[PDB]
Amino acid sequence: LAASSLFTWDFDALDKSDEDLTAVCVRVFQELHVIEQFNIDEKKLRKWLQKVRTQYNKNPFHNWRHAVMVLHTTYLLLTSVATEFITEVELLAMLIAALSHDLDHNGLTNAFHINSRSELALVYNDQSVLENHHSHLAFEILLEKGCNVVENLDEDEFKRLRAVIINCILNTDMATHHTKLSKMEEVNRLGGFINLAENNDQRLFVLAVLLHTADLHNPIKPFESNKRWSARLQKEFNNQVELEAKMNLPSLPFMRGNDEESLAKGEIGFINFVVKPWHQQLSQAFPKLDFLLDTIDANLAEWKAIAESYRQMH
Ligand SMILES: [Mg+2]
Ligand SMILES: [Zn+2]
Repeated sequence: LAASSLFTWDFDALDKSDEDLTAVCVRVFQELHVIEQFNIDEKKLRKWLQKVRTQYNKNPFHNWRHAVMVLHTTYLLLTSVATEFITEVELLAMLIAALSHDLDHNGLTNAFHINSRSELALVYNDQSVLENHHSHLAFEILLEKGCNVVENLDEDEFKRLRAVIINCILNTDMATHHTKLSKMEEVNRLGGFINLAENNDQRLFVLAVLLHTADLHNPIKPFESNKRWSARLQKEFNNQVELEAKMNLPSLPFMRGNDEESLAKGEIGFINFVVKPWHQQLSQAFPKLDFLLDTIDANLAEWKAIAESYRQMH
């Protein structure tokens, strides 16, 4: 399949088999030339892709297909916006970070770990509990001898690659969303990003911004994809509500809704207060991405129509 046919904005891993998903991940490494750049052993790349997939759990949303969605979307974002400042090391780092960013997720939020006083919350002092666990596991898999995709990087390259993987995964925590939004507003106020290839700190910030954008792939896909994934996330929220009840823990109110009306109500709130203001800042810094505002508006209108037919049939 041609690259411009596989690498489009309508891709959804939901409709693919495990065999095809492994193939899609390989193609992403092929097209970005990171294999020949760092002499990646394809036996270790295939073993790493296998251990990452099996290290994901079978949740409705936070599963291996979500990780492939994030990688594929990250491929599109970097290809469209970052090809003229991202380094070869950072490009490989973003591939490992996208695929590993939700390793061992169990469908439970950080708040669950903090409220339940879980082992993970104790180890990580309630700070970005899930994301710290994902990143830690990412290197435990990556640094097994038979999976060392980055075995040929020298000392300084691996230090940069590791710092990029850590920072990007940690910044998928929604608790740092508004931190990155405020920095993004300040960047757009003085004209946008300049000399990104000279500024390793701000370029790393851009990468974190892009991985976070790719993580929120539901409102920027066709509405059929948006609906299926959002409903799978809603199932995780309702599942956590049930578990929190059995444990006699407090539950957040928006996780209790379990029908189509409350699903549309919630996604309209998520788009209007998280995704759309985010992509309005992203589009200013990167005008090549403002076509996603049209996808977000299209899905928003489609969600508003559903919530309208429920207002009517009172
Ligand atoms: Mg996550
Ligand atoms: Zn994620």
